[PDB]
Parts: sequence; structure tokens; C-alpha cells
Amino acid sequence: NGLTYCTHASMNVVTEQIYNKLFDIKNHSATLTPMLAQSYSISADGKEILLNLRHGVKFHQTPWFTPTRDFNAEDVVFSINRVLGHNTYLPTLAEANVTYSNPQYRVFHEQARKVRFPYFDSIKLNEKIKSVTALSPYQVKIELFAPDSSILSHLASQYAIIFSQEYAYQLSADDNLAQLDTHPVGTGPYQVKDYVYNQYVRLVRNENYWKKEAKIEHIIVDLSTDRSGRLVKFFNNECQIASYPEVSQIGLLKNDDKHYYMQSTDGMNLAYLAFNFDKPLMRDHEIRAAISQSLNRARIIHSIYHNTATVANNIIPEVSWASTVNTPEFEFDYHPKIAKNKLADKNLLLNLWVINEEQVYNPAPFKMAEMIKWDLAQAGVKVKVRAVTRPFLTAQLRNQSENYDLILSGWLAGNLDPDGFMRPILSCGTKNELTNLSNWCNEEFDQFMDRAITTSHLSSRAKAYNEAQELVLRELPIIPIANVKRILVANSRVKGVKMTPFGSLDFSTLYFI
Repeated sequence: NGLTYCTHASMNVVTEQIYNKLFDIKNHSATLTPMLAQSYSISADGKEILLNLRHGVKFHQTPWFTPTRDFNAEDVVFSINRVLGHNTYLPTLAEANVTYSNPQYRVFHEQARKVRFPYFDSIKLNEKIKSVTALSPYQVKIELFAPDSSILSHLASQYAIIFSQEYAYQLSADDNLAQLDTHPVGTGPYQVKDYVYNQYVRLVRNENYWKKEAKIEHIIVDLSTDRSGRLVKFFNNECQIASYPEVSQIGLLKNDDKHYYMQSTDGMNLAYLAFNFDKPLMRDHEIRAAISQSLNRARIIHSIYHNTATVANNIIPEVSWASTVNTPEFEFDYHPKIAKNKLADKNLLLNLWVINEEQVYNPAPFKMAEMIKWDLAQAGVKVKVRAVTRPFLTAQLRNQSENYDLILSGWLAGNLDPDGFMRPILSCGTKNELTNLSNWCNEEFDQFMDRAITTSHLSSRAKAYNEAQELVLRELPIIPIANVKRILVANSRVKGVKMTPFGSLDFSTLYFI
């Protein structure tokens, strides 16, 4: 039996199937599922973590690698040192075909990742973790600079995959470490058979997997097409699952014989409008409140996302474990009469910048910007919409009247922890980095956030994130707009489909009826 998956990744959906991590995320829970780490404990001072490693775990036996030992603490030490930046030949992230033995690179490669891909760089794992050492072949010690109860969240995310130190040694000695990411060796339930870049990956079941064996032996991840093309293939049965489809075309493209279902999950993402506090008028709370009240966020959500999203009246996404502190109402929601009364008199002329990129939190940012512009017109505010790139946001402007008053963007993360969701976008530490578009600095907010990582006690973290969120919703440095669902379609014959909040799925639980 074989299944073809047409994927949006074209998030690496592949790397989650061939590599394991120390822990996995369980949905809506702060409790981590032990995976390659079977248990842990935290020292009294919160600065030392002991990881007890699982025994009997094998790396893949592939055409390019025969392992002579089981997974152990050297694999963990090697992997976590790579992602803390400390491997000097290898990118911090598994990529493929990019390697550093080059003068004008790594400085360039990491700078462009940081400007283009700010999600990973926002983690600052090398500012949190001081060292990783083997205490024995099945125990690892992680030493922190300071207590941070969000650290394990990161070790359960896509970046914290576990590679083979033995493979990486065999490669170094044959100076060929470029092949680490081209010919993968993992512990996961699938292994790579072959691939053609931008076309397909073929995966084959790992017959020596340490946990429940995968049910489908052969999977092909098709990367060869665009978003509309995935449904064209789906309905011509060239794939049995297609992720992130364009739902507005299902009606045109479906054929009336195919049995299929749509499945969706709440996502760890948020589309928002940020106010620039470098602008004196935007520092006026009465103007922020009134602008928020002009916007019919309900209508915007319906028009832009066609029932694949939910209005965000909170900063913390519903899928977080922390969402127990969310409340359904928003003080500054749609109230066009009050908005007009406050604003029309000021004769405001505002600059609304829109980052020109495609992210799952917003499929049509310029369309949304026109609707925002229109709603603000009804309250007596004129808006100029401008397209900007992230490099352009690094530039400084002579005329500060050319600079943005409002900017349309969003945020996403690869785990459920509020720390790595709200800190990058709203903390004083990031005020001069690209993640804090508000250029906002509130010390009381940073104190709630710093408090939330000093303790591991669930109800205590929750209490701190409740204070932090109420403060953000009162001060309005940003206006929350939408949390966007992750969506796929599958053949009715396919079961065991479980889409994660980060846009991936576990291939190993799929089966045909």
C-alpha cells in the first residue's frame, strides 16, 4: 500500500516523519509526551535539567549508512549543540545543499534567515542554554543561564530534531558533512528512499522503529505543484491527501463521484494590526481605542478566510494550553458610531504598511488592507496603503511622516507556550528588533512575562499570562484580528489523519479502511 500527499511545505512535514525529538507536543496541554527522552527532572535552582534517554532506539539502516550503536547521549549533545549554533560547518537548521566552508556566507546566510525567517531567531536558544553534556550514555544534563520553564517547549518543537553523531563523524572523516542534510539518518517511523528537489520525496517505513510501527509502507510527498494545483491533483486522484487547499475552488474542481472529507485544526498563529509608538499620535490611547472600534473584524474574517478562521479577541491562540485564561469578549470591538465621534474631527491621515509575504495567518493581506482602509474611511480617517519588504523595514526614514502609523502582519510558533508567542512581538528586549513592529516597551508587561518563566507550576504560569494579556488588550499596542485554522482534504478511504496546530501530520497513524 502507497499514499501520495500533496503538501503545502513545497514547516518541514518531511522532517517530522523521519526524525524524532526528545519530547512531543500534546494538544491543549502543558504536559510533554516523552519520546527520545523517557523522563526528566529539574534542579532546585531551576538551572539544571536531567534527561533520561530511551534505550534500544535505532537509527535508520540506509544505502548511505549502517549504524554500529543505538541512539545515545552523544546524538543529543551533537544535535543540541548544532541548534545552539555551535557546529561551524552546518547551518543551525537542517536545510539541504547549503554548507559553510565559504568566506562571504554564514554571516550572509544567517542574516537573511533572520530578516526573512524571524521565527527561529526569535527563540535565542544560545542565550538561554549554557551547555549540554553527557553524564552517562543514557543521561544528558542541560545547563541554563537562568531559570526558564519554557525551555522544554522548544525541545518538543520541529527545530529540536535528533541527528546521528555516528553518521556525522563518518561523514566528517571523509570530509563530506554536506551529506548530513541530503541523505538523512533519523530514528523516526519513516526513512528516506529517494527524492528530487522541488518535485517529490519518497519515504519507506522504518522496520526497526522503537514505537508503534507505521501502517502504510510507502508514502510519496509531492512538492511539484502550487496551491490551486493541489486540488486539481486531488480530484484526479494523483493524491489522497492535499494540505492547505484553496477552499473557494472546491466547488469548481470537485467531481461528483469522489468521497472526500475536509479536516481542520485550530492553529498557533495570529494576524494583527500593530501601532507604531514612534508616532506621537499613535501613543494616544484614545486614538488606538477608536481605530480598533472602526473595524468590523467579523466581516473582514468572513470575506478574507471563507470560514477557515476565527475572530481573535485574545492574544493567546485558543489552541494554547494557556487559553484557559482567554475570555470571549473584546472591549474595543466594532463600534462605528463611537469611532467616528472620536476620530472624524482630527482629520487623521495615516500610513498603513503591509508586509508583502505569504503566511498562513493571512492569505490576502492587501485585500484585508483595503477593507481596513474602507472601515477607517467611515470613521473619517484617510489611509495610504503601502507594500513593504522586511529588508525595507531595516531602513531608517528621513521624513518621519513617511513612516508607518499602522502595519499589518502576524505571528506564528512551533509550540504552544505563550512565552515564545508574545515575548518576540511585545517585549522591551525586542523593541529594536523586527518582531516588535509596535516599537512598544511596557515594563509591567515584561515583569508578568519574566514571572511566567520563573516557575513550572501550571496555574502560576497561567496567572502571569492572564495579567500580561489583560494588559495588552487594555493598552492596545496591537489589534488582534484572526487565528487561522490548518486545513486538509483526504479521501474517505483514508483514516488516522491528525493535523497538528503547526500544519503537520503524523504519517505513521494513517491507514486505508
